[PDB]
Amino acid sequence: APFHVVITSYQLVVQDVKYFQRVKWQYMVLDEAQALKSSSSVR
DNA sequence: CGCTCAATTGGTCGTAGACAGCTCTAGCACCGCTTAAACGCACGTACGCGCTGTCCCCCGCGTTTTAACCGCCAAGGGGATTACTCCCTAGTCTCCAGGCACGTGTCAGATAT
Repeated sequence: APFHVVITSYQLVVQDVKYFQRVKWQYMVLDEAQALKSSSSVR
């Protein structure tokens, strides 16, 4: 891949997923993952 | 009375902006197909208030010759243009900052599975 690691936040990712899925990743890093505690969330 | 001169209108180079074919997505009302409502085209059937020539005087018109006026002649002097002089605010673009909308929040206290 031409550029390696991308830095993001949950408010962007829940809208931008359609763009991010245009590129594959080897590994996912998910920081303060308690942001995902609600399975009811759109996030 | 047709030149020389001081300036554009128009021509060639430039450079990146503003198109229009992708390159698909995926949301949706268009197209297909029966179902079903009710009135459109059909249409008698009542009988008419536009037009056809009598009788009689009204309005428009031609003619006439005054005399006001528009088209025109030239000049009058002050205010719009052509151009220089200088002062500011229109646009750039910036960061600040806040209303509308979306979303997680959460857990409470009002309602029901």
